[PDB]
Amino acid sequence: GNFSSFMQKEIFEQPESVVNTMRGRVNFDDYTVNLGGLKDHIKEIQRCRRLILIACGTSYHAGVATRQVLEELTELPVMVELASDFLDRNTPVFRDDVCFFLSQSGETADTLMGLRYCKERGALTVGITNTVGSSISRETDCGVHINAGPEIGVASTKAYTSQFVSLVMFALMMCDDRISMQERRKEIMLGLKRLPDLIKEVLSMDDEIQKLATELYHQKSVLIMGRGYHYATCLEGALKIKEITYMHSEGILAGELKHGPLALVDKLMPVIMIIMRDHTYAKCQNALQQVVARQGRPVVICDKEDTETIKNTKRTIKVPHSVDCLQGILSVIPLQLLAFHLAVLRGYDVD
Amino acid sequence: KGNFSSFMQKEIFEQPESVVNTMRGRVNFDDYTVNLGGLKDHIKEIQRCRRLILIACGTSYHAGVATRQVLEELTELPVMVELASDFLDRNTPVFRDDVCFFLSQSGETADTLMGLRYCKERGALTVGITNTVGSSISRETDCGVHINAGPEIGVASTKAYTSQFVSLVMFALMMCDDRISMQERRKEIMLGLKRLPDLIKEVLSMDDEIQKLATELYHQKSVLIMGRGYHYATCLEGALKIKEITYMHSEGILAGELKHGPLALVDKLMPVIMIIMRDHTYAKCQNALQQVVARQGRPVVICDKEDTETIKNTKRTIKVPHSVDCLQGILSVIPLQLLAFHLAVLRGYDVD
Ligand SMILES: O=C(CO)[C@@H](O)[C@H](O)[C@H](O)COP(=O)(O)O
Ligand SMILES: O=C(CO)[C@@H](O)[C@H](O)[C@H](O)COP(=O)(O)O
Repeated sequence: GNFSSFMQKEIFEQPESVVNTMRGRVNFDDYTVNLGGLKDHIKEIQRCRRLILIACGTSYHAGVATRQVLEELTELPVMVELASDFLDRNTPVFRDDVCFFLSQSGETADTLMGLRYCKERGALTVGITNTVGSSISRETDCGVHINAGPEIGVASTKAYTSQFVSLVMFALMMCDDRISMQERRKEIMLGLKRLPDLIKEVLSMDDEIQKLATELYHQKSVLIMGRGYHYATCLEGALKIKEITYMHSEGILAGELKHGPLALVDKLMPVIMIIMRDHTYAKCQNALQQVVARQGRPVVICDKEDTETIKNTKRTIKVPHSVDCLQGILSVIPLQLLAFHLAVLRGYDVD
Repeated sequence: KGNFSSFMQKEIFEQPESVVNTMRGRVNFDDYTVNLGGLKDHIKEIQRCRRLILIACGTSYHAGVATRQVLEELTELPVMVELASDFLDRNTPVFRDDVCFFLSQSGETADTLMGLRYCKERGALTVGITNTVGSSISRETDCGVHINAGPEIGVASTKAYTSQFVSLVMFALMMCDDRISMQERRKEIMLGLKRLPDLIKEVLSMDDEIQKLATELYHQKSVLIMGRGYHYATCLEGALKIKEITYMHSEGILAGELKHGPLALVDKLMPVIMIIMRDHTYAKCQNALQQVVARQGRPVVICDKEDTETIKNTKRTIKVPHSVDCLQGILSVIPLQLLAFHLAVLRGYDVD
């Protein structure tokens, strides 16, 4: 290791781990995706009727991050479940379900108990893990190794974005026979090529993320607001800032703001809004104005080329542009960096 | 409001009557049957559907979370509960054999209404659970249930939430009325529904105890409300109540997700309310209480009044009467409704 913290290293490693996940799998010449661990099951999975993503903590947030593109490209119901809640409810599961179990370690008890429950119902089980030979990796019918390398830190960082990328790769396989989605998977794979270079462009803003931490050093709460593709971003951002900085960070769905949580907004409540260039732009802007009109001052994580938000907002963490279903990868990096720097400022052991 | 200053307070205290009104002409406690006459032109088709989708905003979404489990149990169907804004953002796949419920006090909430029109275009059977006769959601659905809570004049939903809760329970009871193996389960639930109004009066009797808890808490900036299973909705709804009218930074936390990051926020200084009721998640909840006290947290525990071990081993507890596990969520949310109110009065705001 070269850096101070394991977490810190693992964060800056992301332009390399992403490439490792796509290694011997993606091909940018002939637009083919191929996930070896699923090559014996991919046709049976393609005939299934629902996808269930079961996980705890940040591995659950990755499901949330890729729910939408999975629905769009499989045209199947996609259900994302927190493993503890899944087991408490005795969730209905059937033989034509494909159940995914996302777990970095492959040993989290609830996610594994969920695997056994699903297997007993006769569902097709799929592992998205980072630990070869782990319990979740062995006991599932098939699976994918995200290949992000070892993770020794307490907060997941590279594991999250590589869980992300692999689920997007799975989505690209599922829709490979459909004529109408040929262009759509082209633009997604172009973005997967540009991804590591653009992740490095985000790592360039460590300066601005370091000094944003010092302003929020004394603060006790921070509301992270996000829509659609970035609901996961805000949930995951809020979870890091909880876990390692011990500040009350809560992710809030932007569309739910007017239904109650808006009350929390005043001049003294710091807000981080994720307003990016996708189909929900106008609605994210309505959420901004609702916050401003309540006298809040939001640090907006926005697009680099979004002129009417860079000038119109005091603090902006400008992020490079990618295709809508990949932006979640880029826009979460500033928040995992902010979680690290606040932890340092308060004099805590990130590891 | 006869004696009350607040509409919200009046409406919370109205809940022993509004629950009766919700069940009037639907639950028969003389022969223990359930019928929702607003559905009878579609009930055959609904009974043959292959998935329920609940679509709503805010506390109406919470009413969905609060009833997801008994709906899965009694229907044996997948039940997916969706926040309406995010439902539209994703173009969620919907099919002709889906039954889509639209939970809305007002019956006009824009996202919930657009979710309705989206589901119709795809051929799903649509059902309105509203508190407003002749509203858009009531008119545009194929069938409906009016929850009969009465006008809600407060800004925060109280009686409507719990009426929506009972409504969805009634629907669940109806869906399993032909299963021999479930007759005792549903007789249990209906006995619970019949006792429920008096058990709310007993909860409302702790208005004093809840007042004095608010005096100890109202200076605080944050409070974590933790709970599991049936009471996950209780903690999300209580967290939204405390946000909406007190402006305190409350947040609902799934008890089973504590050990995955949120537990690091717990110490001597962070207020915590845990929900520990006598149901199948008891041991899992106690585990959650052990790791909160192990990190120096001194939580207020909402619990069963005859749970002698939680009452003795914790200083401040709110002692709630026991009912059926799938109804308990009605009793355990009320103290949080009242706390939100007394917490807000102490600070001094115009609750309505
Ligand atoms: O990493 C974090 C938070 O930074 C945890 O929330 C884990 O994501 C969770 O404990 C599941 O762990 P795995 O099941 O993925 O090993
Ligand atoms: O009352 C509250 C919170 O106490 C609101 O969150 C409403 O539940 C929401 O705005 C949806 O309203 P309806 O669609 O239920 O009318």
